[PDB]
This record gives sequence, C-alpha cells and structure tokens, in this order.
Amino acid sequence: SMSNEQTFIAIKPDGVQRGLIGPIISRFENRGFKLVAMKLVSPPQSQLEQHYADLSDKPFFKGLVSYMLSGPICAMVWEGRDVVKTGRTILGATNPLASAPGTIRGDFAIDVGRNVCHGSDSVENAKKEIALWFKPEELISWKSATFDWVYEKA
Amino acid sequence: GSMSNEQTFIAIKPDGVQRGLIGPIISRFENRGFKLVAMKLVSPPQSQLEQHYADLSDKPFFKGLVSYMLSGPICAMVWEGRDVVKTGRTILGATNPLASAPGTIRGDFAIDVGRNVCHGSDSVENAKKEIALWFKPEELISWKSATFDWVYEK
Amino acid sequence: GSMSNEQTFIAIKPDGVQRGLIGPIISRFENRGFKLVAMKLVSPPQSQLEQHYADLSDKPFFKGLVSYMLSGPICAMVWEGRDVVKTGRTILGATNPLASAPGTIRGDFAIDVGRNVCHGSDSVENAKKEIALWFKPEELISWKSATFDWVYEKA
Amino acid sequence: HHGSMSNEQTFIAIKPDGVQRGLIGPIISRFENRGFKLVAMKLVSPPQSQLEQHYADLSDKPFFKGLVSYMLSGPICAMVWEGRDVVKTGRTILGATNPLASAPGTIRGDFAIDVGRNVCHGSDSVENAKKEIALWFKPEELISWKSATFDWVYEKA
Amino acid sequence: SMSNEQTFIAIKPDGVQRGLIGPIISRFENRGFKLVAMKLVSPPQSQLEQHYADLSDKPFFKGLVSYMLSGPICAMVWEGRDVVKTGRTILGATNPLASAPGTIRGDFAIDVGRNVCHGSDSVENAKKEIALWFKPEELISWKSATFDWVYEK
Amino acid sequence: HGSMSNEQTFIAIKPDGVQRGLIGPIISRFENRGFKLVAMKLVSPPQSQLEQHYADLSDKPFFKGLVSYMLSGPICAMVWEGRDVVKTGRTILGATNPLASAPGTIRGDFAIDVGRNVCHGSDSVENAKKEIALWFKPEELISWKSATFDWVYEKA
Repeated sequence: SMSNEQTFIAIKPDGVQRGLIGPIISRFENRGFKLVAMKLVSPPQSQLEQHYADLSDKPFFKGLVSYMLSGPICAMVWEGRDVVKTGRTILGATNPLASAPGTIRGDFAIDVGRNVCHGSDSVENAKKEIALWFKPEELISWKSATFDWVYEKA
Repeated sequence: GSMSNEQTFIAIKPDGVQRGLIGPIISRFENRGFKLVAMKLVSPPQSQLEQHYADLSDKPFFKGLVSYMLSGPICAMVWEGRDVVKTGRTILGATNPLASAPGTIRGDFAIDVGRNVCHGSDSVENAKKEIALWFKPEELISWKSATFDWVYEK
Repeated sequence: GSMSNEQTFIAIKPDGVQRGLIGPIISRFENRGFKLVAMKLVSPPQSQLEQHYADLSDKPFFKGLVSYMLSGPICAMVWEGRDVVKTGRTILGATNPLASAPGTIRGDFAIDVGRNVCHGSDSVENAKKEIALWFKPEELISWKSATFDWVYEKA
Repeated sequence: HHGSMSNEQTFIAIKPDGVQRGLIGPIISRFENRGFKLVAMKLVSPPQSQLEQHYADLSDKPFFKGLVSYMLSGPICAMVWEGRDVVKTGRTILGATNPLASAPGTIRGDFAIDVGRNVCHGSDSVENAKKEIALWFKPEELISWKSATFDWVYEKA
Repeated sequence: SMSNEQTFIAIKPDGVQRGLIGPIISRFENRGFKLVAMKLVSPPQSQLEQHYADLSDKPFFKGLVSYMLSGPICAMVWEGRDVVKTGRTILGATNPLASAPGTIRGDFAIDVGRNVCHGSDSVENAKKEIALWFKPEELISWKSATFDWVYEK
Repeated sequence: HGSMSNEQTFIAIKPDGVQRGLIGPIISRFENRGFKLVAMKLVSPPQSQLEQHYADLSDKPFFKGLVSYMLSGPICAMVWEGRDVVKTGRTILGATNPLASAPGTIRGDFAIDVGRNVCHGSDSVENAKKEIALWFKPEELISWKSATFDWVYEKA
C-alpha cells in the first residue's frame, strides 16, 4: 500500500564471509527501494537469542545462536511500497533448494542453514526486528532524487 | 512463436530512461539472441500516444496514462526473433512489477505498475500495429546476425 | 539424505561456446557455491556423442543431433555440491528455452531448444554415467573449498 | 584541458562490428553510468554518400573505398551524448582508437583488438562533434529533457 | 606493508542518491579488502567541519559543508595491505575528468564537486578520519575465510 | 605488438583464483575481448611440471616456495588465440604485482599480493609456445573457427 513501508534485511555471517555484501545491496538498490539504515555489527548473544526467541525451545536453538555469532552481520532497513513481501521475493525462498535463479538465494546459496540473508516476514515482525537491531536515530530520513520516477503515488 | 522473423515493439518508458536503464534493458534482449531491427529516442506527440493506447480510450485512467508518457523521452525499439512477442513480455516480467519475478526487467528494476519502466506488445497483431505507429517503414533495418545459425536451428 | 559430494555433468554446447557464453555459464555455478571438479575444452569423437545420446538413438533425427554436436567445441565440466543435479538443472532452466524463466542460463541466453546452449544431467545415475563417459578418472580434481563451511551446514 | 560546459555534446557511433557482436547495451551502459545524458539515438544504415561525407578528410587515402564499404556492411547505432567534457571524456571512455594501445576498463580495452574493428567512433573535437551531430541526425531528432539526477552529477550548471 | 592497514572510504551524498552503494562496496570487496566498519549516517555539521578543518578558511567551505549535509553518507573502514594507497587508486583521480575508466570515478563521476566518494590520502590521515567518523566499538574484528588465499604468509 | 591473428598464449588461473571463485570472471575478460579459447582444463599438475614451467626462475630464492604454492590447489589451464594475445593478454591480467596494477585489469580488480596474484600469462611468444606444449597434450588443442572472426579482425 504505502511507499514508506520498511523491512529489516540482514546479510548473515556466510553472506559477509563469501563476499556478497555488494551484490545483495545492489539487488535492493536497483529495484528502487531506499536504504534508510545500515551497519556492520557483531551483535551480542542476547540480541540473537531475542531475535530467535520463537525457536528457544528447539534443539537447534543453541547451535543456531552460536552460528550467528560466528561472523559479522550487515544489518539494514529498506523502505518502499510492499518492501516486506517484495523483499522476501528478492531474497528468494528461505530454503535455497526451493529458490529460483534470479533471486539472492537462487544465485548464491545452497543450504538453508547457510542461506546468506534474512528478511522480515511481515510488517509487524519488521517493526519488531527494526526496533531490536537499530536505535531510532540510526534510521536516516531522506528522499531519493528519482522518487517520482519509481512511484506514481505516495 | 513459429517464424524467426516475428517482430515486437519494446519501449523504454520515461521512468526507464530517467533512471538510467537503457543499457541494461537492451542487454537483456541482446543477450537472449533477439535482433534489434529498429531503435530511436523519441518524445512522440500526444496524438501518437493516444493512438498507441487506443484500446484504452474508454478507460478512466486513459488521460493520465497519456499525460505521463509525455513526461520524458522514450526509447522505442523493434526486436525480431522466434516468439519475440510472448518471450519479450516474459523478459519484461509481469506488467505489474509487484507480481513480477526477480530476474526479469521489472522484477529487477520496478515497483509500481504506473512506473513499470517499459512496454512490450501483447500479441503479434498488436505488435504490427505498434511498429507501424511508432516507426516509418524505412527505419526498420534489414540485416543478418553473424551468429544467426548458432541461435536458430537451421 | 542429500550429500554435499554429489556430482553432475554440465556441458556448454557448440552454440554456447561460439556465442561467447563460457564465462557467464561458469559464473552461474561458481556463484551458487558449487565446486568445479573437472573441466576441459574438447571436440569429442562421434562415437562418444552417440553414446552420450544413447537414449535417442532409436528416435528421429538422431544423425542430425550428432552432426550438430560435432560442429564446434564443447566445454565439458563436472560440478559438485548438495543436490547439484537437480539444482543445476534449475540453474540451466527449462530445456526448451521458450519454457525457461529469465534469470536462468537458457532464460537469459537462448531461444531454440535445438540451440539451448548447455546440457545438464537429469538424474544422479545419469550424471555418474555421463561423468565417466566424458572424463578420465584422473581428470576429476580432489580439492576443498576455502568457504566450504560457509556454504554448507553439514556434509 | 577539459571542457567546462555541461551542455557540450558529442557524436558516438557503435560501428557494424559492435552491433554484430552484441555490444549495444554494454556501450550505452558505459555512458549512462558515467552520468552523461542521451539526447539522440537511432539504429541507422546510412547511404554511402553520408559515410563518404563523414570520412571526408580521408577521401584521398588508398583505404577510403574499403573503409566506406565496411561501414556500409551492417547497422550502426548512432548517438548524441551531452555532458561536461563529453567529447574528450567520451573518447577516454572508448579507449585509444587502436585497441592494441587501449587500457582494460575502456570499451576498446574490454571488447576490441583490431583498429579496423574497434567497435565504435567518437568525435575528436567540439567542432567536429557539432558537424557530425548535424550530419547524422535531423535537428528534430535531438530530444530536450532534464535528468532527474542532474544536480547530483553536477556541482554547477 | 602490514595486512591490517585500514582506510576510511565514504560514499558521498551524490553516490548514495545515484544508487552506487552496491557497486562501490563490490569494488573493494572483489579486490580482497576486508570491511571492518560500515554505517549509513547523516553526521552533524560539527563533524563535517572537523573533517574539512584544513579548508575552513576557503571561500567554498560553507557550501562544501552544506552539500555534504544534503544527503546520507555510507561511511566505511576497509582493511588490507596497502589499502590506503590502493584504495585511492580504486576510487580514481580525485577529479573525475582526470580519472581512468575502470576506477569508481572513471566509471561513475564527472564533476570534482560531485565525485561520489572519498578515501583517506595517507595512513596518518586514515587513523584521524576513522577516529572522527567511527566509535572504536563500531570496528568489528573478524578473519576472512579466504585470508590465506588473498595474502602470502 | 604482434600482427598474426593465430598467435597463442598460455593463461593459467592459479589456485588462489580458483579458490576465490574467479574462473568465470577471468574467462569472460578474454572471451569479451575477442580472443579464442583453443585449450582448457582443470588440472593439479605434478611438481616436475611446475618446476619446468618456472625453469627460468629456478635460480631465485622464492623458487621452491612458488612451486609448493602452485601445488596447493587446482589450476585452470588455458590457451587463448588471437592477434597480439601474448602482450595484450598480460595487459588484461595487469601488472604481475597487483600493487602496481590498474583497476580494470584482472589483478587490479581482484588481487593484492604478488604471491596471490590470481593468474599467470606467458611473457613472450616463444615462452608461450613452450608453456602451451608443457601444460597440454598436443591433441588437447582444439581447431575451430569463431562465427564472429570477420567482425573481430579486419584482415590477417
């Protein structure tokens, strides 16, 4: 609906390790979405446990957390119309085996446990994830010079 | 698509030109094996755009569609090849970029249907109409690709 | 129980070589995380092409296929990784380019099914057969990717 | 010395070998990405008399007839690009006229080998650009528009 | 000399506006340099005036600072052997008219006042710029899986 | 510059180039320029072959370490054919030490350390002939004619 919808996109440690920071940003940049926040971080274990709190009672929870601590993460907020859903489409199917070539995982990933990136799955979860990963002042307010060539209305 | 000399009309809309997408869009058709047989940068008169959109003259959005397409230059092209009409639309992606797949032009570069960066003829008959409308007959260039027999089974 | 050491046979056909597509096709598999184990430029003898296409020997226009595949060099490759046979086919795209999707090799580069730029094995068992047909065993290079553990969670 | 006027224009042509080898998109992208503005473009198979006029300075050379004949042998993507110093910087983007002397990263240093198959042409001076633009294009084929990012490409007008 | 030399690379507001974040990051990433800090920032005028302290007495100073306030900046620390000098080579000549195609400015820029990016000009100026633009905890310690294939050791 | 369009050179992608996923990009640089691939294989050659490859450097203190390093992974061995391909090939690779190389070349885009400089290219027409014959069996050189030869070359 509105062109100021926001989503959280993270490049996971394997994405950073395999040199995919540049290509992943370009996918979102070229599509017309606006980068409003970005930082390279090695977040503390508590933040990762809170991020994955829905999986806390799962037997893989401990190893998943320790894996996400194993290298830096490129955390980002992207803004645009339907950016949450279209963002997931750009990333491709969560399991790369189900993903389509032309998407990030369909071009770059194989294992679901090494699926290079994450994107919020809903507007509500995006708001939660943005608040968990960013301070409010880390979101930069700006307007793209080509806004009116990307969008027909607000 | 039966005959390898089928032709379609592809236009890069004002937003495609403004956002610097001329090169990338041409490369998509070039790399696929289609042959560019006509091209010009043009800002056509309102009467021509109204005739282009003649099948929509009885739609409420008709005037704003015409007025938007007057708001910047258009890269008008004729591409030739087997099934180029239908395959060309597949290359452009779904008319509404929200329904398009990454790896297509609109799936890589566009968000709003009113800013969907390009147009392609929707049928062989409409292609011939659009080609006759946008190009004089002598602007279609007759030539044979050096790799014709490697693109097409003889 | 798909193991990360599965192998498939990918070949760039004479039209792919002629049209300058060796680099981009290799990049598609390289970027995905699959490991190149074997590769060679080759113009194989007619008898090897006929054995490669054994399933088509009693179908029409068999001679025409073999002649066309003799008409230029082929870039023969072995790629290794988890589910590489099935995923490799998805990367190539639908065998008939008219049915393929942009973002695949054929959806980006090809038009005619008879000039569809590349080949990939259609099954694990046929890949093993094709790998043994096109490569001597010493031509398969055993190595370990520096990013193996960033591509794979398990073996 | 570089030009200082943002409305300078140059004539860029993709030659029949550049069209034949599938380099239209890549070549346009080099100028597009640099920030130059496309103000005219057409695919054209010009008459022999126009090519002879384009190469008028070489009319007495022994290779003239074969050069003209070669430039007739396939389509040409004719362009006018506009921007600050676009004549001289455009030639820098094309690379040395002889590709053997060109640098990788330029069009000829990425795509060409023989000077007689050097994929493209660019005007060699501001005055020759003005002449070439008028030779290859009708005046109404130059398109007036304003790039949305003009003020992020240029500090001054 | 040392493979842990660091330099400050900034994508200026024009580079952000023109959609060049991805390509610029890719140039450094593909070369083998390691990203150790990155943030998108709209830094305060005080920080920009410090960054340009040496030009404070120039006529263009006020407009220069105002321009660098006009859009976000992608601020980065890159690490690797000779990354300061080699980083400047990757960016191209500071004036894009003097830059070579194949560099960032030679591929994407025309005006020196709209030259898309900045890179430290010396190791000592890099240490100064990193301290000014980054907090120390924003620099992340990690080791590339391909370190031993980029570097002999 | 050479003037014979059938000149050949030996180009190798070193173990670090293979490890870092640069096979595709490096081949494309030569492919896009108009050079013709006439031989290619992935190989892990024996020490004796590498010592013969580097015979002109066998009096240098880095010789044994250079040989050992070239055994540390697979090598993509290639022969490319075209006018001035030896000298223009080296120009495409960039300066041997990437510190001195220019962006837009292979080493200027992808490499930092001279000991991890991604690739090798023959330094002379004669050394190309020797290297080609050292790395390939005679029958691994493939005879074919590029469909765009007459659009890459004006004559000869």
